Amino acid sequence: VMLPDGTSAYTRDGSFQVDQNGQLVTAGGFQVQPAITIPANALSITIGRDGVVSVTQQGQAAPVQVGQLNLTTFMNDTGLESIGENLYIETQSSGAPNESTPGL
Amino acid sequence: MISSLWIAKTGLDAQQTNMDVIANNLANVSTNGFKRQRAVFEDLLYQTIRQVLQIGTGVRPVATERLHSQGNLSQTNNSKDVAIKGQGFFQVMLPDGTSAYTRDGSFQVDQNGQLVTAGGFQVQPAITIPANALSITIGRDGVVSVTQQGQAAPVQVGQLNLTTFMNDTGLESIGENLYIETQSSGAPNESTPGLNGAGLLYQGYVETSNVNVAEELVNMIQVQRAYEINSKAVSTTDQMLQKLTQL
Amino acid sequence: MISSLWIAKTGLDAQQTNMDVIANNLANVSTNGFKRQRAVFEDLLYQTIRQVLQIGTGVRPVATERLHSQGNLSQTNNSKDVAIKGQGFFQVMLPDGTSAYTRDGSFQVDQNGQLVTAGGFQVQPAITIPANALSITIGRDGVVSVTQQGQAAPVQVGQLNLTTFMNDTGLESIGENLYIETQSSGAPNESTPGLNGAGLLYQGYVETSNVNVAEELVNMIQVQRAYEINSKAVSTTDQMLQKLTQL
Amino acid sequence: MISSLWIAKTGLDAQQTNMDVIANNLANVSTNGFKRQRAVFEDLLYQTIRQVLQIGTGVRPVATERLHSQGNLSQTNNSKDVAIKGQGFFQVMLPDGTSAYTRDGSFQVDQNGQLVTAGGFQVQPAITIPANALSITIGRDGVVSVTQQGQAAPVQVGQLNLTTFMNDTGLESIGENLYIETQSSGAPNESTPGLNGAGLLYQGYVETSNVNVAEELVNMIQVQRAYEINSKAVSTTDQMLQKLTQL
Repeated sequence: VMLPDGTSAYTRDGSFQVDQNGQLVTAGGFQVQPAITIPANALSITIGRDGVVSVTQQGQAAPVQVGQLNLTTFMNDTGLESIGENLYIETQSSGAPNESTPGL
Repeated sequence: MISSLWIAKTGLDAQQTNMDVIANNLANVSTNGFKRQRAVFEDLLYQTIRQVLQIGTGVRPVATERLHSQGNLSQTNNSKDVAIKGQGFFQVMLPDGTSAYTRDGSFQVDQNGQLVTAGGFQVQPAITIPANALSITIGRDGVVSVTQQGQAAPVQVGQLNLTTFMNDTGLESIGENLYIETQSSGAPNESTPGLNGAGLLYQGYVETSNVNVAEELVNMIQVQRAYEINSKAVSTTDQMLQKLTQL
Repeated sequence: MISSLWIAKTGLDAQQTNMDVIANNLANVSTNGFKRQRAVFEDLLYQTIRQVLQIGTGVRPVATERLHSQGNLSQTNNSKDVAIKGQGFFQVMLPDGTSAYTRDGSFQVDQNGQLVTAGGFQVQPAITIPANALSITIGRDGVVSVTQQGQAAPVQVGQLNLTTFMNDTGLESIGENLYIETQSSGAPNESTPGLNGAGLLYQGYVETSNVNVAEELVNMIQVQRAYEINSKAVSTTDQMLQKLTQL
Repeated sequence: MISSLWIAKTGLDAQQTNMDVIANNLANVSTNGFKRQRAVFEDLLYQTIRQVLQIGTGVRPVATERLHSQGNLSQTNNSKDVAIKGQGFFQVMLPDGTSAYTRDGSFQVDQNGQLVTAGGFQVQPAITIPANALSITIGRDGVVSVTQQGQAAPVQVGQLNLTTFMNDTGLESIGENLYIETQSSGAPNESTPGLNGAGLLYQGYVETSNVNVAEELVNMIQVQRAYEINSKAVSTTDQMLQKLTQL
């Protein structure tokens, strides 16, 4: 997820929101990486298991993939440090990041 | 919790309304020209979370739906009794000036010699009833061809047409087997009796209710049983409630 | 600790959701053409530490899974009642212009003489209903071969086909026993009734719910019992908690 | 601390007031022309600290809200019993000179031959009751067209109109199913019965309460259960209190 200063962030979170301007954020306004615009006519939110934000909009009877998300892996998560409200960023001992496809 | 609460609530009121519907649908035998109603249980919107992970809501009765069928009829043999073979509805004036519609076989005279029905409800169109009119030989299509004293002729003292509509479910019983034109009732058309869906005049007879009882007695029994099964569901819900408020 | 906490939590919500599922699955009797749902308890990923030293997680209900079976049916004997022997779904227009699908036996006329259902929901394809159409002799495959007044012929005033799909689990009840095509619903095909999985028109009748109650009453009893056993597990957990916070 | 104290307090008094509301709403069966009340739980102002970091307050019942629906009615067959089909309220004089409103089917005569109700509460407008008035043939719109001894005519010995208002929730029961005009009651209008929302006179009958019991019995059970759950919340609060005053 993107910190509002432009830097990235890492977590294990289950609470995400929308801003005023219809983007996908989390934790009360912390944007995701990659960013996803949230419409208003998107009635159901059918999320795929690997980032497929396949929502169904009003008048659109289809799981419209309005976003794709990958999962970042590292090499030594002991180097990752909690940087405020269960967030993490890449440090020296954290390992190398790799936003691979979820499930592998 | 609240889920089982509202689910038991809507099953309770659905079965209660079904019980009241069949209860009012069994007591209306010998109601003249009557068409009986019945509720239809139907769901509500379901709530899908993921492509299929749904929630599901609704057992609701939508409305009581009429059954426009000619019921039983009796051979009464009176000139003030007229049934209608088939369809076609009567047209009578309410005393406030408005019209009315029915399937009636009981019409009277007032003090002032007009043709009324149901104890003073005038017909449409109005007919004046004399006293020397000995026999009442009614034509099949409204020809009130009575024979007066000293007048050996079927003197047509009135002509009547039958009003037809487009959706009689929209017609509503407005008090003592009367009907008036509503929005969903259809467009009125007082066509000649015998055509455009209108029947003919059967002088001597009445129409009555289309109430089948033993089928709806089975419906009464099964709605009582489902009411008790909803009560069993409430009992299990409250047993979990009391065992968990023990916890 | 947190282990027993979340385990008691997921057993609690699994049994609660099961109770709500069977509770909503008992109140939906006399819902027309209805196919009932049921949840399936399933685990999650286990967590092996060494080749076999595992952890084990999950008791989760996945989703409520429909049972597409023809339930009970009643002999109603009305021309506005049509059941379907076997399979094949209706196709009716929602008033916003979209389509709808059902297994319905209750259709009406509007004010303006079109064929609608459920209190003003037009059919697909649309059919205009006259007033002089005396008898309604419906063919088995959509042939609305009514006979009008002065027209001694089964005048086909409408033709109807039946829509078939590929996975009716994807179809979702969208309000008062209606369905629309979804992603997992399959591809629609309004084939001729009587072929390609489509049934025929049984004029006079309705379909209803496939709700078996006494089996699901045993399911209600055992889900109440397992809810109480999960409550016993919570009681033992909190007894250890209070005896250890005494320690 | 004080947070859980007041929260448990307002949940306690909300559930207590709900219990008293449904308790008084179950004992009022056979109250004539009665419209039943119910409370509505509603929050208070929330307290946001930062754009969203709120506090949140309120579970309050606002007020008991009436349900102006025609309940059950009984066929009593007495000339001193008059029901009203539909709406429209009576107008009777309180003995201090003020007016009153009701839906009553029980009226009497005093010692001095006036028309009163409920054991001496005069009507509006007042009607003198003779002794030679043998039959009481009441018109549907206030026409007290009785027939006196030696007078073979429906002598109209009184005319009555029906008072309508604008918001009957503002009307308050002022003692033994009476009502008077309040601020929120609306503007009175004693229009002719049968028009402007007024019904007609059904001589022989009474109106009664719109009390549905089994639904409100489920409401009694669930309010008792939520009262016990609020008691469980108080128990956990005081357990933390005693374990921390141990600390």
